[PDB]
Amino acid sequence: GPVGYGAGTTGGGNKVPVNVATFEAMQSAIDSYSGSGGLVLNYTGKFDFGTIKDVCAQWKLPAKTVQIKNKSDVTIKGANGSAANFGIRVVGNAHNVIIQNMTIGLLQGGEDADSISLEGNSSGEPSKIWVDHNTVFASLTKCSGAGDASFDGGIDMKKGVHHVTVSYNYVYNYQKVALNGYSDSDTKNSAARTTYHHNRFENVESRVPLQRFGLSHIYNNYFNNVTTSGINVRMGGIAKIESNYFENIKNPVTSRDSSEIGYWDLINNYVGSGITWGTPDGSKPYANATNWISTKVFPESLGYIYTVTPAAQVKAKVIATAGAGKNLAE
Repeated sequence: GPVGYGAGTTGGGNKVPVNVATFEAMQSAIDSYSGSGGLVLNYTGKFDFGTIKDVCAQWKLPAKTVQIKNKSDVTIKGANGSAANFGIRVVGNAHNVIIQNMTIGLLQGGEDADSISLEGNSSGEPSKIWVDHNTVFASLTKCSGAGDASFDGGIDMKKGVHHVTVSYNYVYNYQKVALNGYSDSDTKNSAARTTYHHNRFENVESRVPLQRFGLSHIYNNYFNNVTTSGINVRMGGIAKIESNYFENIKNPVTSRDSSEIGYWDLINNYVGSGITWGTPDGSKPYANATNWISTKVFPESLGYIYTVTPAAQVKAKVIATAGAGKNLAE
């Protein structure tokens, strides 16, 4: 089961899985679903990524995105060996959702190419979400004419999504990994309570995660080849950053580019070789955790039980367990 703020999430539970071979079949099954009681989707499609001969063709094309909107008690689970060239969106009054064992790569849509997106709106805010053992990848290439958006977000949430565990995911060859709060005006995101643990972040650029407002617990994650910035805490957000494994990373723990800074509680982090630091371009206030000193104590009890992997062992543990196709190993 899920550990952290997403604890108790069961999704569709023990319901007999509905086999869905395609993007369209998955959507149809969601559309037909009453909205509560339980739905389990077994995704069996095997997208061949070799069919994409030009990484820069993607941003120009419309997005392919499955929507779970105002529906609850849903499991989306990739079968072993399954692969998707479509993203997933959970929006509005939608609760108790599991997204697990999906391999999501090289999505169409550019700025609209969101891999896993959780979003509150005027109808409500998603809660009790478990994003677990997924593999998410794209390209670091900056395509001609695409602006800043050859691809979009990896594992994102905004507008007050709360009580979420993001665990054992593998995100690689990806520019913008994880958004948490979409802008400095996203004040509803003060309700965000997110646990990021045992994730593998490798050959990525930034937003690992980008946190605006709320509280987070970021523990037992492995960072390698993160080239712009790592954990970016902003807008009064506080992150408990515990027993992670950092190496070959620029600005691993920082606060930058918001009108107001965010804070961190640092304990037992493994700091390896290849740590670099930089000063952000602009006028806004910033902070770099150059000496790994805490800027705020985590203001409240987490309210859950968790087992920490010894920090030095995190690299090996995460490599062994993170991502899809790992039989959900922990």
